[PDB]
Amino acid sequence: GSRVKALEEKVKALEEKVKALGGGGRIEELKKKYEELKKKIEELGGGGEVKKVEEEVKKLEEEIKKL
Repeated sequence: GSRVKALEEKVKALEEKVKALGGGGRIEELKKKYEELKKKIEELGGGGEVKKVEEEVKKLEEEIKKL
């Protein structure tokens, strides 16, 4: 998993930015969704699904901008 594992590394790095953006009912809920993201990459065995994971996380940060 030289490509899948790396994917997991980028997702967590973003996680730190979420907790640093604020701290409340909106901020706390946003990060919870992020946890789900980490679990999926772990399940990723090897294929063209890694691309789908990168797109989903992109949405999470987008919400951060709205707030």
